[PDB]
Amino acid sequence: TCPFYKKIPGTGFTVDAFQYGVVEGCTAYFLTHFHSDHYAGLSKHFTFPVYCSEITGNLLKNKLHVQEQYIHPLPLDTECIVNGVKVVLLDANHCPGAVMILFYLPNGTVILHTGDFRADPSMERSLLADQKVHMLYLDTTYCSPEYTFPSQQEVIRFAINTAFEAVTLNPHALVVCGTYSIGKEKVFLAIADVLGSKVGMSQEKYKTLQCLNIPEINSLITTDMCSSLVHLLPMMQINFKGLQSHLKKCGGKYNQILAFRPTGWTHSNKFTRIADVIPQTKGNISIYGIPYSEHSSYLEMKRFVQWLKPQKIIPTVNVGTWKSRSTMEKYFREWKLEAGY
Ligand code: NI
Repeated sequence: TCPFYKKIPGTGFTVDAFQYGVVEGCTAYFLTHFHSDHYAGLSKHFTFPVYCSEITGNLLKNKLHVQEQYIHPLPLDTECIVNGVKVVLLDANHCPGAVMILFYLPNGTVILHTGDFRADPSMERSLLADQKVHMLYLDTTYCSPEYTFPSQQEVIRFAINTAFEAVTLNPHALVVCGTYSIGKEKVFLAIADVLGSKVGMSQEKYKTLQCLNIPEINSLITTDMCSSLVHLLPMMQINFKGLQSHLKKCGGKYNQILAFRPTGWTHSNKFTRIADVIPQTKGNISIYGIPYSEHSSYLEMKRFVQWLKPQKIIPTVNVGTWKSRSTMEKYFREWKLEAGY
């Protein structure tokens, strides 16, 4: 049945709760972002209202074929009213169209649901700053001190340098980038831009990317694989057989692949700096696994919470095991003690 941590008390609302059937008491279903663990169960036959960002609404229409009468898109950073309750959508710094949700309850309680997010000090200057938050529903994916990762900017620098050097040395090398959901677009767009190429991809993926309000996107992506020296592939194909196979399909246009798998974390981060990352290589194929995270590091998360000072924290990730839960509660307490709330 729907877990408690997907229900907003004192409203008829749920968040990211589409795989339980009709939830008893729910009048409006919010969707934070277009990732399959969160939308799971939405389809063209869904007949209740769905409240979301404009980009997420483009995706439900065009990718899931949800009928339009049921899609309720809202602007960001704007006070809106849903079934009598003031709400605000905030940029989550996750994937395109991902939002955090502010609920202002009739009784005076204020609730922030982060969805999936990568905390950043820029959030400390939105509409969050203007009033107190009583309850925080927190994206705790990496809520343990071992999880340190570099800035997104440092990771893209590494990728752009590496790609530029490989193709300048061998103009017949192809760059391949793995993907399996929206998000991490800067990886493949930043590399394409340094090489003066478009990114070539499947028709399906191309459609997806046209949903995202990306400025100048027609100048950046294509379905013609021949014209382009950065290709996007299903992540599942980012290995030596999958890449040799793809190289065979290019018909002697290329003689080397450099591939990037943008992974979340990899325990190589507990020993190795970004400058000190190395590929797995076999013959004329090299694969780099790069720690491009769209979730908070442990330190980023801690700073955000110590700044916000919520009265109660409700974890939404890693809640399935008693040892995980108990470990997160002990950190929350350390954070509160350290800061005096
Ligand atoms: Ni996500």
